[PDB]
Amino acid sequence: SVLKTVIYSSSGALFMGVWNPSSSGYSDTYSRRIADLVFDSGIPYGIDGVPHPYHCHVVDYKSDVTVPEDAVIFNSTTDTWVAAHAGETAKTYARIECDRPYFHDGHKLSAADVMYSLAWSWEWTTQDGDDDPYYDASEADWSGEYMNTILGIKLVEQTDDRMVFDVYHNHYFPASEIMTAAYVVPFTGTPWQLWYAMSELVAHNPKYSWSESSEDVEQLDQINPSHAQAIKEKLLELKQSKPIPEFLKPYIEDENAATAAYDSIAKFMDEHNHAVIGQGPYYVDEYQPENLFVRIKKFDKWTIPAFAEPEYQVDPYYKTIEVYGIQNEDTAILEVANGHYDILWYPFAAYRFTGLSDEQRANIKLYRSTSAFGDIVWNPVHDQDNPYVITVGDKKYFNPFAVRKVRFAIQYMVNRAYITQNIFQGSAGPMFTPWTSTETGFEYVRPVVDAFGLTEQSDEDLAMKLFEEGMQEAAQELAKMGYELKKGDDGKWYFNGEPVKVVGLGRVEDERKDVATYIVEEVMKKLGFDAEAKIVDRRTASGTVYTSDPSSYQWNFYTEGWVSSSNVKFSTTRIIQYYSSYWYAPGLVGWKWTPENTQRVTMEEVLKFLGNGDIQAGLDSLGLSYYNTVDKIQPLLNWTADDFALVIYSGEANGVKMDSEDKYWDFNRLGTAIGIYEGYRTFLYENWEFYAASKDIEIKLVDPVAGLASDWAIRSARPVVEHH
Ligand code: NA
Ligand code: NA
Repeated sequence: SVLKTVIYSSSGALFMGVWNPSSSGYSDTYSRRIADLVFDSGIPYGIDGVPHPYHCHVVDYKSDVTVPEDAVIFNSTTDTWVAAHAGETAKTYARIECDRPYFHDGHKLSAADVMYSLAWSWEWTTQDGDDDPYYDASEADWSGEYMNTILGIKLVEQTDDRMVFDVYHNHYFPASEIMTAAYVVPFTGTPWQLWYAMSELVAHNPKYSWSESSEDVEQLDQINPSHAQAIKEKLLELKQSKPIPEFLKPYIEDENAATAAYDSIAKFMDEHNHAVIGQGPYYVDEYQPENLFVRIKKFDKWTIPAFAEPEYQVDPYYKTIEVYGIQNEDTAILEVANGHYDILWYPFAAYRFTGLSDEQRANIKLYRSTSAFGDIVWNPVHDQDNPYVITVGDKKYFNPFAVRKVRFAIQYMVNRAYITQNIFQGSAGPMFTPWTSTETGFEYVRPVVDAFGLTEQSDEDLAMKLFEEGMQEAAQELAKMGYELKKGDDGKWYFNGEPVKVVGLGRVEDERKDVATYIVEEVMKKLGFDAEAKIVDRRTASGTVYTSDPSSYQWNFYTEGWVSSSNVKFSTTRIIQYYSSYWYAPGLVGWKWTPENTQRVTMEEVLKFLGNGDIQAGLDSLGLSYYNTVDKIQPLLNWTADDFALVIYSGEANGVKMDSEDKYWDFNRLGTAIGIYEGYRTFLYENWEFYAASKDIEIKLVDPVAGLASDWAIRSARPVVEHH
């Protein structure tokens, strides 16, 4: 049985990210779609938007429990397990039971794989001395605060088919017990021996990075055949010199079996020309980058995970799944409509599904996608000693988007109705924050949008008034430092006698090229800048914006697209992902908009703007449930989006606890009010798109907002049986 699938590709690239188990791995929807069939989560999100038991389930949950002396964390200075938090109160205790699937090379997953995974996170998030080679600045930003909430873990028991763990942590999510009890999932998708080899390769070979790509640095990629060769060499070196790391010896049943797994892993890598080993239902059989082609095959040792509920007890039918990269949308659609491929595994706008015959339409079924959206990210980079200037070698540039009021003005300059009705031909809706109109939170953060008077039509008078104030303030501060910023008689801005230049990146694959053109011609040029749209593909955009330092100043804005692969009832990541300095700020690598690097908007400043000087009037504008008085807001007045990000994501920040649902929603509202005012991202639109699949395929589990991007769809796909 063969399933033929299409992923929309660029001319040269199927993937926009890399296959690696760090937090910098699987950044993109293209790799993640495939990876979510190769790897199983312990407690995955379901199509209803909450976590569900699968490989793992919660056996016991209590709050406010003493951490015992046999619950450990990994100390990265000594590389030893220490009960560093014994005697503290843990907000959360959870006993979690796991099954033990087989990895794709053939050996069974064990508690050593789980403990390696956690040690790796504790190790690579901390710089243990100024020259620690086992450190990644991106990983620290991604995961550091998460790892700080973990007070201790204990292996209670391991049998041939079960693992039991006691977990102690400080996360309490007030609207969901399972999100509280399963905040730390004692499970992993990668065999420790392979991860050990990758860690040793990245630590000691400057050519390889978990997170970074540049001229002499490649971000580690398990599907890259060349990367796989380097990983295999390191793996076979470690098998001889140090097969079992000291810290893992307490967690290994059998040192001979652990040593033999090195050979099992190497033999798989030899057969398949890659390093991708998971414990999911499909193994990666072959990658042909020159053909934009992937083959994955059903793993004959995979079984329905022990704790799957009935809806998720699906046994993936298809023995082989072929993935074809196709670079033209119309061609992709016609190939599925004419029956040459089974699933169009990337969604397109309604207007692309036009012109099909009654027969072509009868041959397909459509599944909605309403979980994708688009925004502009600005590069606000500047020198430590100068808020408005960036030094690149011998040249100094004025960065207009380092001025808060310039970024804020653009919220009102853009005409989102024009973008949605013209560029997306009516197949998108105006969007102002990171919640789409098909998410639970939409009406909870809407009052923030109304507090700012934001509409689908532009307000160019307000935007021009804010822009001109921002530039006047900038020109005056720069004058005191000996720099001249002046509007010429030609209506253009000059900095030290030269035109202010900005470069916008759009995307060759889709309507984002037209978004970039719109921003360059109808915003940048209208504000008096020399502006240019550079149109690039996935790989270039990823490498320029996300995996290299924005200090190079080689882009000023980028047309971002984001997609959820799952329905999510309660997001804990919107503020940290989009507004905070922790994650994409603007990219994952090098300079970010941290309070150490740049001045950051505070809650008080936004409340004063929204209330025309009166704090209470500002709070009233935001529809708050708990933090709705001057007296209650007092401890939050100096918070930045980073504080809101952290209290939502980790459960606590600066001693303030997220201990009610009212507070969760207020933190999102207040976080979003800062995010709009600060204007590092200008949200534009939510996309309304469609997946297509053969009428002869039944898909039982369809995510109502993510459609076929959810691995539950292809896990649940099977031939129609009919005798009509
Ligand atoms: Na370290
Ligand atoms: Na390195």
